Amino acid sequence: APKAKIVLVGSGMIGGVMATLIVQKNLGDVVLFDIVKNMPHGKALDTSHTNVMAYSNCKVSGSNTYDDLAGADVVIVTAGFTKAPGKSDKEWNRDDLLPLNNKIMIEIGGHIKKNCPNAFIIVVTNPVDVMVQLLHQHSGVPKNKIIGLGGVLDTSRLKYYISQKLNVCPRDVNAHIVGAHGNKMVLLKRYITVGGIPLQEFINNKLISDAELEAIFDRTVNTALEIVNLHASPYVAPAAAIIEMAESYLKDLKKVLICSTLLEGQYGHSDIFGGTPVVLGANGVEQVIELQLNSEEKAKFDEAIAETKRMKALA
Amino acid sequence: APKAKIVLVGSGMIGGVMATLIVQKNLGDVVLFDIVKNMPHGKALDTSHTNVMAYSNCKVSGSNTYDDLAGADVVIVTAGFTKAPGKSDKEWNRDDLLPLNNKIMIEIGGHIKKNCPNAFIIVVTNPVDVMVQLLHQHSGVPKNKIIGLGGVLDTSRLKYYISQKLNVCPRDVNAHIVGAHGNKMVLLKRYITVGGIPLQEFINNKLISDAELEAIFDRTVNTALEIVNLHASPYVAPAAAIIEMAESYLKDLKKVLICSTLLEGQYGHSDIFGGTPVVLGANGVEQVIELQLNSEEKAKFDEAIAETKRMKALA
Amino acid sequence: APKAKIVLVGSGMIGGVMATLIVQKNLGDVVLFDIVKNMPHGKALDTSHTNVMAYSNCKVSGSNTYDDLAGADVVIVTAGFTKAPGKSDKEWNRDDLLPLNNKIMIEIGGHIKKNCPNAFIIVVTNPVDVMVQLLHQHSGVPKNKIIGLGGVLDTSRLKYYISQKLNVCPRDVNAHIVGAHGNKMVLLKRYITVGGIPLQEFINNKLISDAELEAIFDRTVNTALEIVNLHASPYVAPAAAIIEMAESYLKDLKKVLICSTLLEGQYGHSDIFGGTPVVLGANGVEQVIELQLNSEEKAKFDEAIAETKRMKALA
Amino acid sequence: APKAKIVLVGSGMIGGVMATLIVQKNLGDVVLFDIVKNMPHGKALDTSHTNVMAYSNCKVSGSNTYDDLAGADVVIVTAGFTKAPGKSDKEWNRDDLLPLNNKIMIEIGGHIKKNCPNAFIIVVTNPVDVMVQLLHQHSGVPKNKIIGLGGVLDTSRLKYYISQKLNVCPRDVNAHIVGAHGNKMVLLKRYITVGGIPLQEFINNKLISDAELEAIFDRTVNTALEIVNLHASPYVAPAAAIIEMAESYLKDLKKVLICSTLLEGQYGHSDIFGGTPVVLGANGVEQVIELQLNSEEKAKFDEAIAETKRMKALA
Ligand SMILES: NC(=O)c1ccc[n+]([C@@H]2O[C@H](COP(=O)([O-])OP(=O)(O)OC[C@H]3O[C@@H](n4cnc5c(N)ncnc54)[C@H](O)[C@@H]3O)[C@@H](O)[C@H]2O)c1
Ligand SMILES: NC(=O)c1ccc[n+]([C@@H]2O[C@H](COP(=O)([O-])OP(=O)(O)OC[C@H]3O[C@@H](n4cnc5c(N)ncnc54)[C@H](O)[C@@H]3O)[C@@H](O)[C@H]2O)c1
Ligand SMILES: NC(=O)c1ccc[n+]([C@@H]2O[C@H](COP(=O)([O-])OP(=O)(O)OC[C@H]3O[C@@H](n4cnc5c(N)ncnc54)[C@H](O)[C@@H]3O)[C@@H](O)[C@H]2O)c1
Ligand SMILES: NC(=O)c1ccc[n+]([C@@H]2O[C@H](COP(=O)([O-])OP(=O)(O)OC[C@H]3O[C@@H](n4cnc5c(N)ncnc54)[C@H](O)[C@@H]3O)[C@@H](O)[C@H]2O)c1
Ligand SMILES: O=C(O)c1nonc1O
Ligand SMILES: O=C(O)c1nonc1O
Ligand SMILES: O=C(O)c1nonc1O
Ligand SMILES: O=C(O)c1nonc1O
Repeated sequence: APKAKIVLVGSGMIGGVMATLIVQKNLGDVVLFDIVKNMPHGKALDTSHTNVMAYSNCKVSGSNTYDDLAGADVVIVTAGFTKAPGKSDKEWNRDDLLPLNNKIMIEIGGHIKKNCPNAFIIVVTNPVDVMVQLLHQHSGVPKNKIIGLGGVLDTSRLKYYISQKLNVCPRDVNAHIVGAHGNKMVLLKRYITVGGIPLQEFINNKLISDAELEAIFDRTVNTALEIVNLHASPYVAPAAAIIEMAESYLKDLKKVLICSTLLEGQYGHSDIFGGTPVVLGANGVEQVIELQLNSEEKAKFDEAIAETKRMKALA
Repeated sequence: APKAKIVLVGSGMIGGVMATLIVQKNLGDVVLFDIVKNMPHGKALDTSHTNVMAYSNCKVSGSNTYDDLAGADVVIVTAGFTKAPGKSDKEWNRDDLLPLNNKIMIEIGGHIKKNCPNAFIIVVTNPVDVMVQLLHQHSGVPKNKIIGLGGVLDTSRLKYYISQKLNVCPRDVNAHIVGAHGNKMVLLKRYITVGGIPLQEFINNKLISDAELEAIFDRTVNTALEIVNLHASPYVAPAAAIIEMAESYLKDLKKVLICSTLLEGQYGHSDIFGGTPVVLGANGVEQVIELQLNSEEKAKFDEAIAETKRMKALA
Repeated sequence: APKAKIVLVGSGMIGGVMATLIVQKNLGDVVLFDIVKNMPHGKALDTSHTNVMAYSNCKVSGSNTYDDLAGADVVIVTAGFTKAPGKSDKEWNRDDLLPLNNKIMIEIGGHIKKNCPNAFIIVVTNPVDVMVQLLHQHSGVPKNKIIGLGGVLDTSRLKYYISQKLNVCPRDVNAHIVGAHGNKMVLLKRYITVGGIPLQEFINNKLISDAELEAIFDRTVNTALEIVNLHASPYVAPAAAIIEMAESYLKDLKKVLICSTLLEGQYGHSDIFGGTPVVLGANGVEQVIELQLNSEEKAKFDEAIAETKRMKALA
Repeated sequence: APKAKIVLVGSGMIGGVMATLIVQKNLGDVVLFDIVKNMPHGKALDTSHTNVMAYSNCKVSGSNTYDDLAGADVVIVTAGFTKAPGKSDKEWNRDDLLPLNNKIMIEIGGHIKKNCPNAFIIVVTNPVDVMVQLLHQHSGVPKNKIIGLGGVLDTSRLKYYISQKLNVCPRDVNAHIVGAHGNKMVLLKRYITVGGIPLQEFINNKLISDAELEAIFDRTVNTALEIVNLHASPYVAPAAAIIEMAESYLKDLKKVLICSTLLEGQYGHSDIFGGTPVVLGANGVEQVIELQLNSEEKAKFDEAIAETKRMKALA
């Protein structure tokens, strides 16, 4: 009333799962946009039939035309490369995507600025904390209207792994991973809870040990790499994380979700994007929540931001 | 496969909303049992038509026959009185329901023992922490197969009121209320989080004050009384809370939910039921979680348990 | 984005279930408006806590102030009486509500016209086919922006009863009941299908007989009366039916649903509202579907419309 | 209670979407089984994190070990090839998969017979009407416990395409495609309805023409081929169709769904599987519904069955 229009700029692995999930949730009409010919139209057609099974009413169309951005309510950018040519799976590193994806963000930004300057933008393309700011600069959208995917996805892993050990509902585990979405992501041990209870209580009771948690932290940081070596650059959980973010905006849920956002003094940082809990509602980023990090946590935060800053200089 | 059978022992205000919600969620076949003639059959018929609108397939039948408990997978007991004769709305107090409801629990217990000794039992009838133990004693069911409603409902209020001030998704507020479901319920300030973050951070930032929280605590404790004076003994939120509990069992969700359960040393208490976080899954109460309360919190816990113990002696 | 505002004009039995269902489905903010003091505020408070259990974010407020209609996206009118003074349950007849409810519709219409002339209106108050036109005349809203509840509720019953005999998913039974919501409702045997198959195939196969169907027709027509005599004027299924209608509008589902709507030549009738399949989407009544009734079916349709016309003359 | 175990025999494109959808719907624990090393473990890990975003509690594990079939409640077989070596996309034809997939079905059948003879089996591998019977013969399961995917998927397309022209909710279009899932699929014009109304009424009203319908029929038959040429062998809608079938079984929904099933005299055919509406509930295929086809429709049905019979002789 009228349905939201959601344009998926990039119709690859993540784009595909996102279109499926949007139809499942009847969230809005979908455009699968890509530079590749024919492919988005085929995925769109396939996906469109699921309206019947899903009891939904969302158009799904493929596109190779940038002007289809006009009318967009939400734009999700996954366009770009997943690996650098010449690198082995073992050497996969998000940083190496920088020179491959930077020009793509600039190009998409110009099209967003012209066609849908009032759209809410979610950036996924890596290295995401660099790409999101690049897209902000070139699209001209307000700071409350653009975020990057990171924390929802990283914490989904941490939360899940802990829930498996403790035999509780995965959603009942809460956790914060901040700073940047990459190898220096900051896993905040102090901010983990289980059913709202400090994880330390479960550690005291020998239900999960400090050593076990350390292994889970390492597993979390290395999850993307693990999946890349077993199969491919992850796409199912990324897609679900993105749609959770988009849905909070579309339905004014006001969920607290960790995303990459413009910092203006939080954690002592300005002029850069970094991962922190934000509240997402109808007005976009409605609140930026600054964790009251201790000195040691801040030092880790600084190390994460330093990586983003280093690559921004290279971009 | 085969559908669960859920018997609602008591088909009054809460029974009615529970049957509606069960059909909405397609959770299982429903029996609305009551001592009142005709009424449960009418509510059952009305509710049964919603299968069409809900895309569900749950039978809803009315009953005046205790043997319909046979085959029950889940039994929810709301049977009893909501107010004591002669009391004004202003003087409403759960304790006064004790002499009115005790015999009803004993009678229902015998029927459960005979007909569905393997059913999972949820007790709602007040005073609930007393009634749940009474029903445990008379039904003979295992300690992991019977709980009382309290904490999910009490915290729903605390969580909601805080979410309204902070402008966040209500589910993103987590909170613990323990001990007993009554005027001595223990509201644990230290165990409140918002998006997994300690509420104290929001207090430090002047987003919500200590005084505001105190008023919200008082409002929470007095919510039932407030609604009784405006309208009636609450039933919509109680129903939703109960169904959240029942659903966790039925679908093996392993949610952490605060319920009245048999204590065997937790908090220094045994031989009595009290409200504490538990994990509910296919095996019933799969874990009893003992909060590592400080000395002052424990003193409040003791005061709550003392009320249950006092009335148990009167029952 | 921004959330829809749904004003429930009338906060009685149907109003209450509607508020519960709106929160379950996170459809929009809710105002429970009534002339009765205190009651709507109590129901609103009770219902509001279910946001936690439902993972929703809908405000629920009570009101005694007509100006709260301002900003309404959807207005659902249930205000009025359910029985006439002096009538026994056995003599319950919707027609007798005419003199009791007519003035209420006129009053509400004026408030709608002043405060929310662009709102989509659903009329429930009986006799509904008369009341809906009355409200149309006094609210001044466009013909595509006001409908009356009838067919979704009447067919829910017919569909359900058949599904019980045939042991199929209730939603897989489709059926049409047209003309008016009252004792002359037209049950169109020819337009019944099961899994899209003509019911006649199942009759040919002796899975359900003509006599059985006749009994189901009588049961359907008399369902309200049956429930009134067992318990109360039905409210759970009415509520669900209404919310299915409101949801189709809000989410632009374009569902085909039988509702009371302004006829402009369909079935040979103009200047009156009658029950017929319509398509409900973001533009309100997007299509009025005229069944190609045979001569005998039309005669039944005419008899139904004649009752509406008779009472319109009495109103 | 306890959760269902769903084993996906084949973890390729359809397997992946099915695992995603199972977690979204919290339907049961999932095993992604494949002969390919590492791949299923990576997809399983990726998918498992979505439990957090989905509020679900389903294990997702990868496997290369046939014995993981033990304990299966539902087995979905997609194992096999999607195209024949040497064929161009333009020449794609399901029949050419026969010699590639027959041995795979025999092998899987033996493992099912040994490990989970009581599981409900859904066969997807093409040519499906041949493969499903092959799997029936080798698994030894009862006729009511094995079906093949076809009609739900084929009609999803027909229903959707019509809904796009008529501007109605796609689920409100009902349609039957029977016989076999291949180029001779039988599209039954007479059994199409829109909101339960015969499509002929909409044709009479010039809302959709006979010529338009003919083009939609051709488009439906050729949809797989169209998508193969634009992108790949379809997987999103197939997955959704399969999960709709599996869910009806798991939750005892009793939905009427067109699937390939053992014929024992229906349509004049025995000793072969063919597509027809069936009712799926807790007892598996609870009813086989025989459409009362006219002579001309039957001739088309016979042509479809003849293709299955021809390839069965070649298998
Ligand atoms: N932020 C995160 O947490 C996170 C998580 C996973 C993935 N990633 C990143 O997301 C990106 C997408 O991953 P994927 O798995 O979907 O990759 P993919 O290769 O399957 O899809 C990317 C698509 O982008 C398309 N593309 C290239 N240029 C384009 C342009 N100008 N406009 C539109 N489309 C264009 C490609 O043709 C391709 O189809 C990668 O950069 C990956 O590193 C980020
Ligand atoms: N634990 C909690 O958090 C909580 C919350 C709200 C309500 N309550 C309590 O729940 C109970 C029910 O509340 P309600 O609003 O549904 O009240 P209600 O009066 O609407 O319904 C109670 C029903 O119990 C029936 N009944 C009496 N004896 C019975 C028997 N032997 N077997 C079956 N039914 C019998 C009555 O006829 C009545 O229909 C009350 O005791 C109330 O105090 C507890
Ligand atoms: N169309 C249908 O299929 C259908 C189905 C069921 C009910 N009904 C009708 O719906 C109406 C409501 O039924 P219910 O069960 O909710 O009855 P109810 O008596 O529980 O509630 C009606 C409410 O309207 C209120 N009211 C009276 N005047 C008002 C005004 N000016 N503004 C706001 N509120 C006002 C009353 O105080 C009461 O709370 C009845 O007329 C009934 O016959 C119609
Ligand atoms: N019935 C239908 O309506 C319908 C619809 C679409 C697809 N299909 C068929 O479904 C099948 C699967 O399609 P897809 O898109 O998922 O193909 P896919 O190639 O992506 O996946 C098939 C998987 O089967 C695996 N496999 C091979 N032998 C195996 C074995 N012995 N055990 C377990 N796994 C084995 C392969 O390694 C591969 O991962 C194809 O035959 C296709 O024609 C049928
Ligand atoms: O973390 C991930 O899943 C990821 N996968 O590819 N790029 C990423 O950032
Ligand atoms: O807390 C409540 O809602 C309540 N209402 O009636 N009894 C109770 O315990
Ligand atoms: O049909 C009904 O349910 C009904 N109940 O009260 N009035 C009505 O129209
Ligand atoms: O119909 C289909 O989608 C299909 N795709 O690949 N094989 C099939 O049968």
